[PDB]
Amino acid sequence: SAWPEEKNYHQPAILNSSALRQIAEGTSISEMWQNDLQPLLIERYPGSPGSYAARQHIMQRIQRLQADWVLEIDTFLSQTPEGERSFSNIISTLNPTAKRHLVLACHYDSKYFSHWNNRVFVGATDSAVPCAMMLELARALDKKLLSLKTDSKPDLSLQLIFFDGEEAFLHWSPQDSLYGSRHLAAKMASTPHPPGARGTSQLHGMDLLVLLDLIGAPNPTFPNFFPNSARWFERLQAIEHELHELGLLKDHSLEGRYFQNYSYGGVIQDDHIPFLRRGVPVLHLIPSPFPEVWHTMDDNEENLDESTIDNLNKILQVFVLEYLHL
Ligand SMILES: Cn1cnnc1C1CCN(c2ncccc2-c2ccc(F)nc2)CC1
Ligand SMILES: [Co+2]
Repeated sequence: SAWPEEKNYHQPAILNSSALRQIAEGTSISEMWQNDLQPLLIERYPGSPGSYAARQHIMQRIQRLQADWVLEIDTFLSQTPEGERSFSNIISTLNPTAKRHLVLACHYDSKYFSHWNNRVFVGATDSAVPCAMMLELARALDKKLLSLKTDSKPDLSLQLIFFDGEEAFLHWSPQDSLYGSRHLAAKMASTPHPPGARGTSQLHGMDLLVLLDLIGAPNPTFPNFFPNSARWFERLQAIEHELHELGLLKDHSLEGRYFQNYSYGGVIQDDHIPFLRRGVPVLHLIPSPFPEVWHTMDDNEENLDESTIDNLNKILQVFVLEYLHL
């Protein structure tokens, strides 16, 4: 069976003008700010009070949606620099037994830092905002998504991952990093899918991994990293332009735009690595450069850009709708 190949040929359903208008009007940046983003701007390294609440906040937010979301906690112990630690990835699937899933993901953990001048690192852009935008997407699209509960469709739904312990504890290295991802990846790699199949694993299931990281500084530039996924990048470029055209953005210029058609110099380590090395198509939505306030106490809410997150919300939402033909 050649269904793992279905993703290679899969095409989008290009929304038309008024559709795009209606998506734009559908997402409230401020609803998100207050309810999605704000609660997560807390110290939330693994095992911390913040961790448990962060995790509880996310499931609270999803559980309140009507689309038949299936939540699931990948909790595991692993050795670390600071000694043994419990990690818990949050997965959220619509239609889990569907062969194919588009997958959005980020990291809910934050990096550890000593309380330099009674200040606390909350990792705004890194990646509380990614988390919020995902949860906003989940909301903004509830009605539309609820239809994926019902002959004439590809066997494809949506999945959200929120990886834990992405961040390094001490020195970033193969073994002090990507704790959450490394584990789930290996688990998926060996979990048969669909249940009772020969050969094909849950990783065959991931049509595409869309990984949001370090998002919320103004004027981010995303490079196109992956050739094997460069066509979806192009859709993102198109959608950005389209909405700009219809004037459905706020404070945006084509000269100062987000998705640039250039490649990237080095190779960026993130949650996608364990997936990508197993031949998942990845779409790495991480800005190059990173925000100024990267791994600083300045990575705070004072320093996010309201308009930038909102615009991206609009872009990412259209992308996903088109990807799912909704
Ligand atoms: C993806 N992400 C989110 N927050 N920080 C990151 C990256 C992870 C990969 N990075 C590294 N790559 C190679 C060697 C070291 C690092 C690194 C990671 C964390 C840190 F504090 N300092 C360096 C840069 C920061
Ligand atoms: Co970081």
